Amino acid sequence: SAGAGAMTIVNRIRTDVVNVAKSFGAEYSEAVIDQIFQGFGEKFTNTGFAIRVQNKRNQKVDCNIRYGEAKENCLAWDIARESGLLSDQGHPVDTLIQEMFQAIPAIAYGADFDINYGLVKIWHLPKIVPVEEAFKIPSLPKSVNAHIDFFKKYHLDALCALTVDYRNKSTNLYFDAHHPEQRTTQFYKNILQSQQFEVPSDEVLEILVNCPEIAVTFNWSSPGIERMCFYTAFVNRETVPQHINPVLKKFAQEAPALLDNPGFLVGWSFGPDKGTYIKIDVDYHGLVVPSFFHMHNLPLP
Ligand SMILES: CC(C)=CCSP(=O)(O)OP(=O)(O)O
Repeated sequence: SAGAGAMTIVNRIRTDVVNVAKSFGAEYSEAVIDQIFQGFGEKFTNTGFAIRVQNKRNQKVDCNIRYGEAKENCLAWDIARESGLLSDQGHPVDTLIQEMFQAIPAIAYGADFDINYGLVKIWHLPKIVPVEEAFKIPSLPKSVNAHIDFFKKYHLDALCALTVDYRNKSTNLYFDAHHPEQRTTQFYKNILQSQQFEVPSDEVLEILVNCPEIAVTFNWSSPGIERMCFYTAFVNRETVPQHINPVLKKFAQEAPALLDNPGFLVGWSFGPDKGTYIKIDVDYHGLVVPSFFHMHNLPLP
């Protein structure tokens, strides 16, 4: 029963994470997994936890695990620091999450882990605030401020989260996609073509019009948007658009959850052409999807 029968919730989680990774051919490191769970296993059992797979072009599927909780302080940072998961790089990322929590009150935070790497991100979730609140933050890439006109033009006025990617050396600003123009396929064409990104099929455009959340990625090495992502939730296995892509089908049908019918969150990423790929998270305990609708002032579907 090393991995079966009666077991703690945390051990069930670990076993499920490894099974997913093996099934999708994701790489992982046993030492990294152990290191993550020593620090964070208890959080994973009691809060909004998700397992993600994503399929970047010309590489293996990546398997991530992640959680969030409604605490005002960035509890992940002290945990990751003591676990040895978060070393200073001599870089703006090093102080960025601390600056985010200083500059804007959080109502929640989270952390994200690639099981082949360690801690990849920490999230800051304020209440929805004007995007200009982010310009207070010292270490934000200069590109962010430079996109003020872009944000206004595409109704990216309502900031709903921030993140720091320690691995990629980037930061995402997340927006509440409230504006009725964001219910039209033309919006998505236009925002993508504004950055010279790949425009997806009409089929996919028709899915994007339900997107409540738009992420925009910025970095310190270039003046432009690195990639953007449109997030859409589905309240059960069957409603995921399994026909769009085999990873969506397989994950929807096979992803483990401790709850008997989980929902999913799908991110549709686009970049130059790479940055164009799909991310899918299983709502392992069933907390994440309701919370996603609630945070965007949407009734649950
Ligand atoms: C759970 C929600 C609504 C957003 C999470 S941010 P993310 O993991 O998709 O960020 P990246 O893929 O690292 O850009």
